[PDB]
Amino acid sequence: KTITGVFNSFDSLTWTRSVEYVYKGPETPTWNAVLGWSLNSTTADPGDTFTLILPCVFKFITTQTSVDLTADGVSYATCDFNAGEEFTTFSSLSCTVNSVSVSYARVSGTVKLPITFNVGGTGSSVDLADSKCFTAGKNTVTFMDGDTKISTTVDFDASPVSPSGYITSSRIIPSLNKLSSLFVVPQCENGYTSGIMGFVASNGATIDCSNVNIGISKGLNDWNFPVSSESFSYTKTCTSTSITVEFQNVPAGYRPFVDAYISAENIDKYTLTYANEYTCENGNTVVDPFTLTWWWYKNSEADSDGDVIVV
Repeated sequence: KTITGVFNSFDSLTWTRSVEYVYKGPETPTWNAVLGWSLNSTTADPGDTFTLILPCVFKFITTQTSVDLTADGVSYATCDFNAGEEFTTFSSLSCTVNSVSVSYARVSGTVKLPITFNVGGTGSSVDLADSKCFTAGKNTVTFMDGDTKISTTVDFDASPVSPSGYITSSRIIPSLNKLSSLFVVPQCENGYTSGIMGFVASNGATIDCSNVNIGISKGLNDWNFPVSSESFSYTKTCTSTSITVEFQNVPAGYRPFVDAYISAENIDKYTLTYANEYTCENGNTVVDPFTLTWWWYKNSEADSDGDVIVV
């Protein structure tokens, strides 16, 4: 049978600082969610199943496939991780009650889930939906076990990057062994005449042309991600080494952007070179190419200018 109500509290949600990760953004590893759970042998049998839904969670920051609900050395249930990634706007746990050698009546404990949230990152439908999950500052984070909600408050820092410049972001998609990578053109408040946007991959990275998004977004959210993806006039060329989009007239209030999946499999880091040209309406063409090295993990540690770490 299916049981509900096993996870019965959301005790704390805290960010663990690494050497390479500096601000407490929603997508920055690692947020740890500590939940309270309990089981009662009169209402749950070994092999009964239960699920926990984690809206707006992109993935679990672990290599393990499962985590156990344990107390005082004993494993009372095992929960498989099912990350949302670019498949769903939520993640979940699928859990089963375990058989045990010593019988128990009622037991309870806590479990810690290492996660990052999805507040956007590409023009995909999942990312555009989750770009509206949270705002900078105080938010309530809720998970659901059957029909019951368990909640805590959190404070998320907004991006320290100014929204009006170019934006770049790279995020690992662990189940695909790929990353997504995003580039948003600098802001032309009164619209664009034309521009060229995109990136060429080098130093171990290739672009997956089957998984690209090109759009204009009506502004960006608090972490500078696209919040919509409307139609516009452009032409594009995508190869395994380069994606380039040349666009014409974009209206005031919109920001053109391009993202694609990147494979960068046996390396600590890869390089993207961004063309970055744009012409604002009644302005002159700006040509401002730049290069970034994206590190899978770092490793340097926490360096600066041109060196950025993936989330």
